[PDB]
Amino acid sequence: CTGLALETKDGLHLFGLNMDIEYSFNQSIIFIPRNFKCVNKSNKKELTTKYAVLGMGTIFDDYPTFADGMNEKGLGCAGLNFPVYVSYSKEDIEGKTNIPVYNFLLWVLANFSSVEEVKEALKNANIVDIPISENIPNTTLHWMISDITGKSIVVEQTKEKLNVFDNNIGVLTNSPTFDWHVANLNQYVGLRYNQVPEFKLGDQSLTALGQGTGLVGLPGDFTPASRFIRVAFLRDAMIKNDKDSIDLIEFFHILNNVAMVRGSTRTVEEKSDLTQYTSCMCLEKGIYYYNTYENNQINAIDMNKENLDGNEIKTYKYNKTLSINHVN
Amino acid sequence: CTGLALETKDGLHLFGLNMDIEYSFNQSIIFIPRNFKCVNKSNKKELTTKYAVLGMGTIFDDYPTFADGMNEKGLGCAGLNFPVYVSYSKEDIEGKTNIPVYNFLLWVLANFSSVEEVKEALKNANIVDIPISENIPNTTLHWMISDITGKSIVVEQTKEKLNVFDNNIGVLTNSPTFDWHVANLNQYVGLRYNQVPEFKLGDQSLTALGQGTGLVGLPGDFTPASRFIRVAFLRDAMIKNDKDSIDLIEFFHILNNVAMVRGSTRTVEEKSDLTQYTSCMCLEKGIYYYNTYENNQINAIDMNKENLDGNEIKTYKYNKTLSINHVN
Amino acid sequence: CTGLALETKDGLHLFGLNMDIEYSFNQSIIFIPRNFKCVNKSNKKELTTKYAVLGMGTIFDDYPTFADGMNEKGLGCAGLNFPVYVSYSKEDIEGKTNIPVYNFLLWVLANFSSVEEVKEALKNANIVDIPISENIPNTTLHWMISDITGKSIVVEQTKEKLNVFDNNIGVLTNSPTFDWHVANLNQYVGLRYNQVPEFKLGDQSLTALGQGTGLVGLPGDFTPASRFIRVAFLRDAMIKNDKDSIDLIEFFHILNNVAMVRGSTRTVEEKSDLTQYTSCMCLEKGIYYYNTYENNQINAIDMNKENLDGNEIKTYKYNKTLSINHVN
Amino acid sequence: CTGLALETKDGLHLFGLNMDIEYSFNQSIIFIPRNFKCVNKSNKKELTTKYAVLGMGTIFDDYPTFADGMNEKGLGCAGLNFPVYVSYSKEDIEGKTNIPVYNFLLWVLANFSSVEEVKEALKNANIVDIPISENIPNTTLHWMISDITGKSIVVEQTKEKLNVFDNNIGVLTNSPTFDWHVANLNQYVGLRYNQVPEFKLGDQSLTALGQGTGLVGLPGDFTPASRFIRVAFLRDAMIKNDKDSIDLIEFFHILNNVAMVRGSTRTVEEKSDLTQYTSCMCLEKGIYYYNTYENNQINAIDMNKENLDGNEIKTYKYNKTLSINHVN
Repeated sequence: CTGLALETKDGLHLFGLNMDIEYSFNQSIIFIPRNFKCVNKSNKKELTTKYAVLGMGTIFDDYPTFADGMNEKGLGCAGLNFPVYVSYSKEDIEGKTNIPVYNFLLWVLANFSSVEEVKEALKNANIVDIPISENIPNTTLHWMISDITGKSIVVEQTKEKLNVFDNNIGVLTNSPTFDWHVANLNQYVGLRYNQVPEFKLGDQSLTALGQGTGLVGLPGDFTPASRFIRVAFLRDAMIKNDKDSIDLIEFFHILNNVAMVRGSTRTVEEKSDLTQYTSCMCLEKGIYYYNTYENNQINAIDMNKENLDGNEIKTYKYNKTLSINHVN
Repeated sequence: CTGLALETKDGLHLFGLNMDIEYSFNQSIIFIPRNFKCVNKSNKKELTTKYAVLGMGTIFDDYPTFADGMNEKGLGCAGLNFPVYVSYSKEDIEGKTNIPVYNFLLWVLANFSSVEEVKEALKNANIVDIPISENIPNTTLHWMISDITGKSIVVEQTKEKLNVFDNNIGVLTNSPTFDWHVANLNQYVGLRYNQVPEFKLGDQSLTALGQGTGLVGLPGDFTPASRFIRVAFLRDAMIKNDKDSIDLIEFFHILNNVAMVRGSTRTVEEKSDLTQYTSCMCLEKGIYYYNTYENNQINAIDMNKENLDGNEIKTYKYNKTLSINHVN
Repeated sequence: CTGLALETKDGLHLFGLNMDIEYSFNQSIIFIPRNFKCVNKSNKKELTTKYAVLGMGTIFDDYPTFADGMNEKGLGCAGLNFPVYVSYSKEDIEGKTNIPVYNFLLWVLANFSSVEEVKEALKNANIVDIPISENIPNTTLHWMISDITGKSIVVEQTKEKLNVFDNNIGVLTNSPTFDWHVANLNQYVGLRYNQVPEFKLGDQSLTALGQGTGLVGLPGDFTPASRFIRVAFLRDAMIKNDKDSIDLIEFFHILNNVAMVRGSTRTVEEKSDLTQYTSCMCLEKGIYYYNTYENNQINAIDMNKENLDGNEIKTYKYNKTLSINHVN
Repeated sequence: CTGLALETKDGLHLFGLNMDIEYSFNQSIIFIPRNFKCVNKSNKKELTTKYAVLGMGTIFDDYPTFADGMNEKGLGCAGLNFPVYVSYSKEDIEGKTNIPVYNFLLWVLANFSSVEEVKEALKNANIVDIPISENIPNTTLHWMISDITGKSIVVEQTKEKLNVFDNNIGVLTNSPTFDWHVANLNQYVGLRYNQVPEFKLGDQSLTALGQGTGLVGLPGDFTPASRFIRVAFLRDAMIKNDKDSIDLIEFFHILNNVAMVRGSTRTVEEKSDLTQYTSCMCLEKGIYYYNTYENNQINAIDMNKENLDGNEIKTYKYNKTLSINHVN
């Protein structure tokens, strides 16, 4: 997966991700009104939302769980794969706020209005490997959290501790740890967005064959480290050169560059890993935008079109039917 | 620019390109019925279409010129930038079929029903640097031509001759010459679409950090050579692994990977080179599909919805208004 | 700099480095007998060697300091540049063994017979930024230590603590931290030492143009991370495929691949960074082998040809005069 | 193989190559006086030298054949592998100067005093696939020829014709064709020899981790194309920055960077491809310098120490015994 935070020319804050996986997880878009009692029938535990929530997820026995989402206050959160380097506790740790892996997304969005509130709450938190149901194990995750201040954080639990990083890059992918990727960025200080039209190689004149010679050296594969580098620099270039032009579609242009394509990222089980969907949350507006591998048209669900004091969880069907404008 | 030919699971042939440029060229989609007299008011020359034509282009003084297009017989043609290595004659060459650069697209689509017909006609052809108007110079181009047989050719005029290559790769970009790119493909025989999960480095166990380790080495920049490699291999992987799943959207997924993003491909004049539009012609069906940098929704113009024996050139406005599905 | 540990076919252990710098540091090879009182006239501190020492260094006011060296017990140590991530204490830390940066090399070799002894001693150690003379500041260093057991460690002081890593890779370069490079190795699990002679790209047959197609993707520049990857894999390939052939010259073949070449690694002060010298210590034999940028012939200083109970420090002039065998 | 031509600070011209192969070819250094009748006992053909010759080769039934060599006039020639793209005639072509593949080296050095003379002679030449003995087939070769003027040419026979290229790069490797590599150089116009110390990534400061950030993007593998790029740029940097320092050892520093290392370039027959030897001919002086994988000390054979009007071919044994300077 690849997460991205981007500010538009109008001062609006976009946040979302490419969700890159080789299967459907039975997903739908899910809306939860404020003051709603989410009931986990498995362990008879409950969570009452303080804030209305909207995001992509799945419902297990009437209990909502999210992959990524936002709330009415303009807080966004997304979970991304984090293999090898993650470490969850086997059981609750006495004295800590213990949050089961699958519930972390909802725990953030239901409870807190800002990155600052989340940061404070995470100081004494611990992520625990208790699953939603014993036959549905948790996956290995880390999270990116972002809000209307334009600040983002990265949350990674290692065996050492629950790390909370300020994210000044605007991006997240997968393993290794976040500090590893930040240090990796230093390898690419030689990249240039500006054309290099020629090079005098002594008695041989060299000429650029086309645009783009300044970025030769940028990695083109789909591994987490390469995707991180590409999005970090594509984002930086757009902000440097085109701050006053940034709008919703630009978010998709950036992520499309690191989206997986059917056939070329094959798992050991011979399945194609794809960018299943790409979400873009407009935090100020409470609009969850998304498209899918099958249907590239952007769909918009606006939580403000719902009754935020409603008494039902609402869902919207994941759109996988290509939407074409028939001009004539 | 990046051209692509791809066959769908239903045996339909798609052909089109990313048109990558730093400006608008006043483009519209243009339809010309069959038996239509295209009149060039500049030199009082004419061309009467044998076949109905549909494509992207511009009209100068009522005379249509195309960047890319198709005809009613399922023949497609696209022009792509070809700097440095191109050579056009300064004037007509006695004994040859002389075709002005700007008119080549229309000359192909108006006259011929197939790649095979085109190939024969090009044996004695010469591309001449006579412009549409003395103040509108020609640009440096090469062309990809493809039809319902699934065969594609590449047309490149050098100082040596007018080269016509069989294109077994399914792709075209820009300079160097086509044979150069074909030889460049050999550098990448070590690429693997299948995950490499681990490597035993003597006393150190190495583990894949995420999917995609088989393609490490794929170039990630936006130069013509790198784009050619990426599309060639993305296309090959999809055909190898997912032949029976290939549909219209897959064409866009492939090209999106090599699409330029605002800000990061800056010209010496400090303009951003972008993928302005992406066309996809369904050759059997006479449908010209396209989207744009501004509006990613696919738009469809179907020439068969027109009177092919009509008496007017028809145009359709280039769509740059983002089209969103408002779900709720 | 690039450090390397390698075992020969005869079970001998080689350890040394490319010393990559843009200037001379007034170096000579320095031999110190055992039970010798090294006197620092600056601070009137002393160090009496337990073991005889041989290595490359410089003498300040009769006090020896080393860049790299070995002792009579078969322990080797080398210091390599470690900018940005290093942190030394400003003064002694109460309760710790405090070792001034410049003295660390000698402190290791003078005192300890093995990696195991060193590891124990470092548990309560701290590296302090006290210079040899107030006008000769310390440099930013980390160290590799290795012995006749074939075990190697890496010593890095950060602001967090004095880290001691087991080094199962057999190599060290410069920043980032050692764990960063170990994680970076995972990016390259797709590398193959075995030729890939062909690739069937659908209707296009691709053929290897020469040997080496399996390693396409290996980085070719001279940065610390790239040098680390190259040496790690060159070393691994040689052990995997040619364990029973490894001899002294192989050590130089590996390091030559990452050696800097005059002209192409230019500093901001417009000086060429070069591999000034390459050392190779045969730990069991007490032989310090080295060559230089100017003279590539390997020179051997054997500490066992000296009186290990001698009463003088001895030096040997750094050889920069190309040595040619005139055959006829 | 990798060929290199380089001029020293004293205006002397060096020319030679890394000979990269997975086996011994029974080589020795061979000297032939002038006016010497070389007799091929196989076909009873002869060649009388006009000029004295010195180089690496093998003698079949008293007939000398060379891999690389020089003559008394300061002309040098080397043969390098050229698979796939080479085409030799099956028999003599009427009206041409027909030169058997294996004899080309000697034909150049025995007959001609300069590149200019060679160029003229090649206008009507054809390389023929007639072997030295029916059980010793020719190999696929192209050649680099260079002289005391500092001019170099590349000779490649394709099915189209015998191509003679001016070589303004100073280097040669293997396939593809020479013009292909020249065009490939254009991909690397973005390389910089000068350090890039930092990059401001918006709210993240990026810092160079070590020297060499300007060359990130340089390919590090051992394929012909990658070796060509590396040597071309290493050579260019040294001439640009250090023209007045270039001496004999610099030639070896450049080639060492592209030398194959045992274990990591494995053939399909599971043999290690190595840089067997590296030659460096000082053209003005008639000195053939070389070292080997086993013995890195440079050995010098000076043809001017021989009687150039002698009556015997003379040989010198290929030195594979590591030569060490025992300092103490």
